[PDB]
Amino acid sequence: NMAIVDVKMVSGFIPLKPTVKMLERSNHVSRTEVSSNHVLIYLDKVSNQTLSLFFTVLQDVPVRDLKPAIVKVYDYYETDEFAIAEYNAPCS
Ligand SMILES: *[C@@H]1O[C@H](CO)[C@@H](O)[C@H](O)[C@H]1NC(C)=O
Repeated sequence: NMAIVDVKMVSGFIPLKPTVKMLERSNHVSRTEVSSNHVLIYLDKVSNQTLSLFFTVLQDVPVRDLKPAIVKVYDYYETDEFAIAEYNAPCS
């Protein structure tokens, strides 16, 4: 019935408050938070129709080459059934 989404960041960059704040105030979002660059968006309930999420991540450390970070999505009840999906940076 319920679910949670994790997002590990590449090298070292975080987002701003008017983009993190704007996520909790939308359909299916319980809490938006970041635990040591793991940008977790706490989803409310699971649904068949597609739901899109978005925000701006500001580049701090410009020492870059080619590393795509991970995305996780496991339900709040049974954490064994999830789906991985690595995303690459816009420059890499
Ligand atoms: C989701 O999909 C199933 C069929 O795949 C459907 O029976 C159901 O009504 C849909 N919605 C919910 C809330 O389960």
